[PDB]
Amino acid sequence: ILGGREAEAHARPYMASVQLNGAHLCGGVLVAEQWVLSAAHCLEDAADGKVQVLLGAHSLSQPEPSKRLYDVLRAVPHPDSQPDTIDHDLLLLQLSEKATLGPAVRPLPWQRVDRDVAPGTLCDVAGWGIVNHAGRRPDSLQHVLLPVLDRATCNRRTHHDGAITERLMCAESNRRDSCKGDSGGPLVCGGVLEGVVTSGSRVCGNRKKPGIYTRVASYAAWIDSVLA
Ligand SMILES: O=C(NCc1ccccc1)Nc1ccccc1C(=O)O
Repeated sequence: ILGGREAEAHARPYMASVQLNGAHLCGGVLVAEQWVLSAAHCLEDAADGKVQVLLGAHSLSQPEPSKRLYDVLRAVPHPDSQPDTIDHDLLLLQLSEKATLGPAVRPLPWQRVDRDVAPGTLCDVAGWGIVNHAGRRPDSLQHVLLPVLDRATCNRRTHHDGAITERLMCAESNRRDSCKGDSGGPLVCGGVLEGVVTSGSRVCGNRKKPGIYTRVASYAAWIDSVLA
């Protein structure tokens, strides 16, 4: 997260770190007792690798009573996802067992009504992704508030130009933005999950290249089907 601030410890009980061979890779969001939602491209790079999900965490490295590492029973990438498209970029991880719920570990309700978040709405994005332009990695969860940027605008030419479908939403990236390593994590507006940070490569913190977030309401049948 660029241009943000350290998050209040455990104030986002839904926040997950998706890890590969013991290291943070991508964010993710606890959406049911046994299921974490993240981005598919994060795990394109993976089959030779143990995937785990850290819940209840603020620090990546220090112990905390609430902090618990869960093995993964199943990774389920969206069926229409492909390398080199930003579209359908979601992944569901089934935890090995139901997460132990408490004040620090709780699922986030997510948007099921397929209507865009109004332009200018301030939404919150959190992650353990890079915090500057050098590539520095924080130990502790960071977060930033970003205004949603209308789709009509996001499709303009010196922007993202053509790609942004009805299943994607955009937010401003003017010095405050999500970046590499924040992919898969939550964009939350009025306390509901609205988007998941996309995992394509892109520059961070440049006003001319807005953040892209996959709209979870667009995918509500698929998410229901997987959990069922
Ligand atoms: O390499 C990644 N994380 C490494 C990291 C850890 C901590 C901070 C910063 C970076 N993640 C990805 C892997 C494949 C495709 C997309 C992404 C992605 O994050 O968009």
